[PDB]
Amino acid sequence: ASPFRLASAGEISEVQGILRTAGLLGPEKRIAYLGVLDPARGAGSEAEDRRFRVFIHDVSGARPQEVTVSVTNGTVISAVELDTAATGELPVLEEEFEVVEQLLATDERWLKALAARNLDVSKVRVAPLSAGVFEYAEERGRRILRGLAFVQDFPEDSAWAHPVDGLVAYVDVVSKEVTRVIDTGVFPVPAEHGNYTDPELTGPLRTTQKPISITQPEGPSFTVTGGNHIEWEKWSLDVGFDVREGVVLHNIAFRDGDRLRPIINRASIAEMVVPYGDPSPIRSWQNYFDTGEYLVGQYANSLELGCDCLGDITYLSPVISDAFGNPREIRNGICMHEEDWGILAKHSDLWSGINYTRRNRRMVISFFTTIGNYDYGFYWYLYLDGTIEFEAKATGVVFTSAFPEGGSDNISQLAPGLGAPFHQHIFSARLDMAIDGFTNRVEEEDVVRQTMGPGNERGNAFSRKRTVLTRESEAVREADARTGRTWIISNPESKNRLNEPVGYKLHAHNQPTLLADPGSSIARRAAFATKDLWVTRYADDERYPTGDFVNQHSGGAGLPSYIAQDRDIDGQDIVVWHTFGLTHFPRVEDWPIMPVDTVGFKLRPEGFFDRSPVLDVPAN
Amino acid sequence: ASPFRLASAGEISEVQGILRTAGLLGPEKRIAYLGVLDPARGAGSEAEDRRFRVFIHDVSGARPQEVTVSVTNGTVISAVELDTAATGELPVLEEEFEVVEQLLATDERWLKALAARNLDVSKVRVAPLSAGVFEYAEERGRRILRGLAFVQDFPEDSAWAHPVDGLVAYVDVVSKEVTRVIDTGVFPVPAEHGNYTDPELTGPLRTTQKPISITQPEGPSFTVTGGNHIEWEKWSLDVGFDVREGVVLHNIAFRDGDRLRPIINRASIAEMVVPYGDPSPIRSWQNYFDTGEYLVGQYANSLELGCDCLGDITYLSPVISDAFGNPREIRNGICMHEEDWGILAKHSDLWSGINYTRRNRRMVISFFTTIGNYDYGFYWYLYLDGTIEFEAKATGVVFTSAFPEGGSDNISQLAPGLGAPFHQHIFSARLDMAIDGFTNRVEEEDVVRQTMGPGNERGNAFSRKRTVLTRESEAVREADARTGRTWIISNPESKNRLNEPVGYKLHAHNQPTLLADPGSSIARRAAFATKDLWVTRYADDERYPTGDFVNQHSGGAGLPSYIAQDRDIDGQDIVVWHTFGLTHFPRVEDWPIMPVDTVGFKLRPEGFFDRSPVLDVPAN
Ligand SMILES: [Cu+2]
Ligand SMILES: [Cu+2]
Repeated sequence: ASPFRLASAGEISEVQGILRTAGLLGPEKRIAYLGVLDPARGAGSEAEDRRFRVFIHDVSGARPQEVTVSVTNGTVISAVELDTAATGELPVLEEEFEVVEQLLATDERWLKALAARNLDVSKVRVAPLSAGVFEYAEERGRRILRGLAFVQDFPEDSAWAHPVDGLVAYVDVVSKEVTRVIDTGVFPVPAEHGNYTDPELTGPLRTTQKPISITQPEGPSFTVTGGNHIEWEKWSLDVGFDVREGVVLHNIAFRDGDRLRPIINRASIAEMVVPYGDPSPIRSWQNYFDTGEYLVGQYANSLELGCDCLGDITYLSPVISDAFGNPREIRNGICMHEEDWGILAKHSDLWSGINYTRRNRRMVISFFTTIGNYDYGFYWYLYLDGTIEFEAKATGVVFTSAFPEGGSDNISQLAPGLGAPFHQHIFSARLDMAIDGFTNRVEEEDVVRQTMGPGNERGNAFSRKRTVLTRESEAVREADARTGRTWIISNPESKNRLNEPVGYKLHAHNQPTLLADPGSSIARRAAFATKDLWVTRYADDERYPTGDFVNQHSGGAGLPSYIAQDRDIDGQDIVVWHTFGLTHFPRVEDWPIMPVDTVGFKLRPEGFFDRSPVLDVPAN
Repeated sequence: ASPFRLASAGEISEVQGILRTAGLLGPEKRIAYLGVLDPARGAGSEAEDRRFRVFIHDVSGARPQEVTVSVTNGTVISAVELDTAATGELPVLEEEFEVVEQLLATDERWLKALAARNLDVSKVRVAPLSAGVFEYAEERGRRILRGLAFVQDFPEDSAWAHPVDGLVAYVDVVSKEVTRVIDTGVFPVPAEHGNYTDPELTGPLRTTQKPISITQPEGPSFTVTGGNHIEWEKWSLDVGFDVREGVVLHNIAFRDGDRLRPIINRASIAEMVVPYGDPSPIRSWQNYFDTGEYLVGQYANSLELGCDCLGDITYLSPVISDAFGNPREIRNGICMHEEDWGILAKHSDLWSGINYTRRNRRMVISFFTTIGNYDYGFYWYLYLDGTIEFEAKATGVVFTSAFPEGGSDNISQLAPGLGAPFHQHIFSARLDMAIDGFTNRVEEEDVVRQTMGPGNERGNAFSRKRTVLTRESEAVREADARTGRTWIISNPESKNRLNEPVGYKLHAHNQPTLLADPGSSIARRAAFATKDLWVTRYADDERYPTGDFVNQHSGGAGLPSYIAQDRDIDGQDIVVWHTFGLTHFPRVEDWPIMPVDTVGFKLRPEGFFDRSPVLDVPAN
């Protein structure tokens, strides 16, 4: 019944009928994206109208089309032919992951390049990599993919251990032809294998690890209704899933006494880019928008109990569309469970003689995706004390290259002759705020040091200052760890018992933002990544910080365009976009398969409640 | 057996006996500090020589003394009379905690101040607060404690809810004299109670929390030998305990193949200070060095199973000395256990068809202490991948004051008329490094952005630079989050298989450091807290960043003095001192009992291993 329920296989099937029927799904068509649109602002909109947005591709060459369909009425709301050169190409299709290798196979320039290196074409894997936008005017309006080669000695071999440097190719997936092949020279192909399941490399497996059993004899403390509505320790939300964004949280609210109080209307990772900092022409064009270009949701893994998610786990198997419009279920793609989180509050009082201790817990909603060599875990956490947190876990196999003789200032050595180009993993969390309602404002809070003198004779005083962001033109902020800079989202119309506007404080990890030169193509296409925080006025069509069609888009799209409307955000329906990421200088320890590293952010209540919201937790 | 074993009851009793025989522990004497000393560098000794250091206070007013005894040989190694006005007073005695209230109870000035506020003296508790060093000439050379009042309505009432602002008294705890009583005017004493166990405030307790059972069927994976020697998943270390520093980690090493490789010789929290930022004369002198002045270890709580420490826990019960030299055991004062830590590594490869997933775990060594209103948990973690991490958890009841009628720039309002002065909790981690041995050096590593142009035509390049700190004079460093600054400790004489010096990288949280004006008393007394990292050359007598005697001691000792020696630290036995802390602007959510907030740091291997050290970890 809920307008926020997950998409059912039946809804996907219907969309499919509409399209084909309207002559939109011919054998030359392929669904590049399909997802359900969220309900529109306003409760008066009684009786929901389930609508789905779709991006249609064409293997022949016909212009792609953005189509919106209504499943509640089985009709086509709109259908627009797209001029990709203007608004960007459609997301990469999984069925294209092989085309790059299959095309270069019959190309003489490539075969010549392989022959010179003595490499068997049957053993050469080619990664399907986003092209970006550079000095190649020919690529304008064309659907291109570049290819870097890796050698796979046998079917179970890890090709990443054998990168073929000094060589790169560009290909047109639609016209099925190789536009260019570049060979800057021969580099030795790293010989050592990186097969982490090979007893010769792993050595004798440990027998020292004793089991750790996590169980809930009485079942979980959270209830799941309507298929995806979660209720846990006063929290209330809907777990959604999009093929592009992945897990999306809707209507996060907290039951404070006798009232459900909203906090965040929608939270998601709206984009994630991996820019590389190797100036070599072979990879200098390398920037992967795992979310915008590849769609991380479609590659979500099926999580195995006891291996991926331990304890009492409640799963969700989201359904998505395949390239032809058929519904495909992602079995156990979302894990939901609660876990112990140490001490919550504790005090042994010297005067009252009372000794008090309480345990903390966190609700976990997660998924794990795979994009080529990378694997990312996306985790959302809800704590007893009202804290909301997001954590990304990066693992997988590092993208490799050859390690230059004489060293490198932009590549690190992992093994003999094997290198790993420096790069970053930058995320954008889109937080459609709703602190006690939609009337919100953001304030930048800095710690303020004070000078010794009148009114501060001992020079011990320190304070803080808050600056309201009133217009979008002044809502692009940078971090300042030195002054403990944070951002508070409050509701000027809703006050706590102390007559202070209720709010939530966003705590960033303050990691470095986009490092590329300001005039680079990536600085333009991933402008959101150059600043830590953006605040915009909510708009139904502003979904991603990079725009709807990221692939091969010239730039300036997304946030830079939105912010240009310079709209009022002081006590309005606003959205916070927080940029955060990891800057990776690969270590030897990252090879052959890297240990998880993490990054994220959290928001804690700031005068939201009238006192601690966990005084009613039992001693257990 | 091991020279790093915990002190035994017998050893403490022997120290007492030795001191008595030497005529240094008469009935007027009191032990303010007593701890075992670490063995001297190099096997300069044939057998073991357990030495203990003691600070002897004299209640009759005689000069205190610092003594070192060899319990092994039953001798006094050194004994020196202390001139406290010059080198500092001894740490506060637990037996002096009640003296402040008792003395003021019959003081005419104090009684008059209480009468003006219609407060019954029998219900007024007085907190025994360290005095620091300010403009009161008569305090120099005298053992002084300052007192702030809080009303307790009944035996089990939380006094912190009823602060008596506008009043402070100074007391000489030795001569039993009230030196000063300052009354700046009456303030309304907050009326609301802060009793978090009162049903009227907590409301009906939750019945929604289902149990989480954490057990280990075959017992833990770690072993304990020699009472405190731990061996877990290739890690090796000795867990010590000191009444001042609390838990101290000794000889942290990792078994890499057949060789036991040291990483850190000694790790501890060498100091922790709580500076307040309220310019009111009633609290502007407040700076609590919980470690240096109060000795946090002395107040470690006895941890209840399934409450403070969940799962299969192994406890250590350290023994310390009481005021008379008699051994006192802190039952179950240290918890040790291993806990699951999600995914360690994961990758689903598109070309090999191999799906790989491995889980992480961490060894936990912790204790929890209480000092007045505060309660802190100190946690050390050891991960499978080689990471070492420290985490401090701050909870308890916030220190209160009245909330001024017209608001305040240095105090937050928690309840009607109840305020909480701004303050910081700043820690100092002393890491006596030994990366693959004692020949170490520290480099400061910053990310380096590059300009678009020749050699970087696309402007995507980014690098990093490392600056070796060669002399102590150039080793006082500050954080730079924006540039991703970290510090690497390496061994220039020990290289990995790629011919690179092995090392570990310190990742700080980059929280604000000491905010006080540089000319303040606290800025000199806690000079260490003004900078994020300090590197010194090892010395037996350089143990605390604030020196041996912090109580009522001005500047003149500690890191600033040690650094003046400007010793060579480029490939020598060095010590890293990392400053990190929380800047607390109390929220309403922090009242009546505050939820845990955290801060810490970690060190990850950086080319220490020749490849991932967790390839030998089994499936489950
Ligand atoms: Cu990376
Ligand atoms: Cu605090």
